[PDB]
Amino acid sequence: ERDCRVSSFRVKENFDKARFSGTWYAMAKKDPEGLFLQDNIVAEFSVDETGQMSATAKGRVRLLNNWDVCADMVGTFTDTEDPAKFKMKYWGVASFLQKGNDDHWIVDTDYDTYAVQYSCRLLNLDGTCADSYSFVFSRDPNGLPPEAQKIVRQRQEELCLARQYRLIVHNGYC
Ligand SMILES: CCCCCCCCCCCCCCCC(=O)O
Ligand SMILES: [Cl-]
Ligand SMILES: [Cl-]
Repeated sequence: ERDCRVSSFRVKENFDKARFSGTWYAMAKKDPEGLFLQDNIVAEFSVDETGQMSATAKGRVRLLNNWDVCADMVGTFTDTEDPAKFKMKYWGVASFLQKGNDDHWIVDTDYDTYAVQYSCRLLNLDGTCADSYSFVFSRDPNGLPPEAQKIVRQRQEELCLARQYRLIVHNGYC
């Protein structure tokens, strides 16, 4: 009976790009089809004077045949009418790395502790998402405090994803 229509999902009110800048460690991920970033995922968010948000990311990716590489990715965000919803153009510093353009929603954050991100790449005909991914980010690479963990779990459930996350390990591979 819970609403899993993407159009129903709440996102961060009055999202503040400047407060969001800096280092975010991925603690958990819900994978999309043909997943790219595997683990050791660390993102760096910036804003320029124009107010344009951008980011970089490091992480182990596993090209099939069991070949691991540390991908180095770049993203630039185009604003929409909702301050928490963006279009993210992304590519790798190496051109053979995956490129594309995904929706990028900041579903919730408190800026200094946790963030929950969401992207629906493709809708179902009933408004639910056919192909989604989601990152949970922490400022501390050792994980979230209990109060933040509990908030995040609630958001995960609201996105209809709470059963579908896996933990992201950080072991200095990159
Ligand atoms: C959304 C993650 C951090 C945002 C920074 C964007 C920098 C480019 C990272 C590309 C993410 C594309 C891969 C996401 C889906 C996946 O990993 O399977
Ligand atoms: Cl709990
Ligand atoms: Cl669960």
